[PDB]
Amino acid sequence: SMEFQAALSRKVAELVHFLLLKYRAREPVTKAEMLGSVVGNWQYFFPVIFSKASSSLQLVFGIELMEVDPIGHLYIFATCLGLSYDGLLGDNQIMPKAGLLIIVLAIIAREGDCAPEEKIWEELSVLEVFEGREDSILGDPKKLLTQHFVQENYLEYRQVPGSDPACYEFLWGPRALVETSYVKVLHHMVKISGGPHISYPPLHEWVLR
Amino acid sequence: SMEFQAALSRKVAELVHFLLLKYRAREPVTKAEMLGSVVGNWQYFFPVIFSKASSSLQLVFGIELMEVDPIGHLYIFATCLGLSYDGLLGDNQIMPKAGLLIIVLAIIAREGDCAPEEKIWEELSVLEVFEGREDSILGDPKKLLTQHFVQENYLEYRQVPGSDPACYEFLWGPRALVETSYVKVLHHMVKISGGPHISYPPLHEWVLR
Repeated sequence: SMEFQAALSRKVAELVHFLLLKYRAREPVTKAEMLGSVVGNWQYFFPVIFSKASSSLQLVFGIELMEVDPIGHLYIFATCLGLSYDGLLGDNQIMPKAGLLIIVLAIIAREGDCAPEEKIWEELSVLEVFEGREDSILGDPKKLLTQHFVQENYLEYRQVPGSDPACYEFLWGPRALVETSYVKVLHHMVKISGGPHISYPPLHEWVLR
Repeated sequence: SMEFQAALSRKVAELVHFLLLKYRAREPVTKAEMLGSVVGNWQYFFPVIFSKASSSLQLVFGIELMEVDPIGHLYIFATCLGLSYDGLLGDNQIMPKAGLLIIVLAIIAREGDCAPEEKIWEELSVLEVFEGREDSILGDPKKLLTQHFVQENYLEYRQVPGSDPACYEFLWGPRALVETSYVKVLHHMVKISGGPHISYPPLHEWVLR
C-alpha cells in the first residue's frame, strides 16, 4: 500500500511532466492523449492521477489547465491569475516560477501592506523545492529567487522606515497591482487548496458532562 | 497525554460555557475574569484554552468575541457576520444557532445559486451536534432545524423546477441577502478555519527520478 501509493505518486509525476512539455510547446492536449501517456493497468486510476496532476500544476507551477472543448476534451494552458510571467528561459529545463511568485504575493497579502523579509524566509524555507541548499556559495536559492520577482517588478524591497540597524521588508510591486489583487490571490490559494479545511472541534471541547 | 489532551479539552468546554453565560446576559467580560474562571495549574495553559474557546464560539455557535478595550482587556460579543439572529428563546438553555445557519448558507454558496436538499442533508449529517438522532419521531432534527432558517427568512425552500417526481432545493432567502453576501460568508469560513490549509504535494509526485 505504501509501496502502492508511492508507485501511484510516480505516475502522477510522469503525467505532470508530460503536461509540462505540452505547456512549454504551447500545444493543446486532449484527455485521450493524457490517458494514452499512462501505461497499462494504471489507466484504471487516471481520474485521481489527472486531478492530482492538475492540482500540482496549479499549486507548484502556477499553471492552469483549462478545457476549451467539453466534447472532444481538448485542454489548453494558462498562467494562474493571468500573470504575464512564468520565469522560463528558452527551452532550458528550469522550473516554471509563477506558482512560487503567487505564494510570495500571498504571504505578503496575509500580513497586510508589507511583510518583514524574515517572514518570507520563514515561510519559504518550508517548501521542499529548495531541497536544503541554503548554504550555496552563490547565495541562498530562495533569496535569489525573490530577486527575480523584484526585478520583474512583481515585488518591491525596501528598508523598514526608521529601522536601526537596517531591517527590510517586501511589498507588492507595480506589476502585481496591475495584473491581480489581494482578494484574487488569497481566493486563489483557497481554491487550489481544495476549499477551506474546517477542523470542527470534538464534542467534549464544547459540551459539558 | 491522550488523558492530558482530554483534560485540556474539558477546560476549553468550561471556558466556552463560562463565556456563553456572559453572552446570554449581554455582560462584557475581561481577560482577567476568564483567567479567573480557570482553576489552578491550568492557568499556565490559558493562551491555548482561550484561543480554542474563542474559535469554538465562532465555528460552533456563530459568536464573535471582540476586544473593545486593548488596555484593560475588556471583551464584548457579537453574532458572526453581524446577523440579527441567534436562535435563542428567553433563558432556556438551548444552543445558539447562528453558527449552524452560516454553515448552511455556506453549503449553498459553494454550490451556486441553489443546492439540492440532499447535499444539505449530506453535509449536515456529518456534524456531531445532531448526535445520531435522525430517527426521532418528531422528525430528523437537522431537517427541523433548517425549517427555523426558512421561517426566519434566511433560507427559501422550493421544488426544483420541472422535477417529476418532485425534488427540492434550498436557496438564500431575502434576509440572508440583506444582512450578508456570498463572498462574505465564504471568506468567513476561511477565516474561522485558520486560513487555507495547503497540503503541498511531496517531491516524488512532481519530480522525476
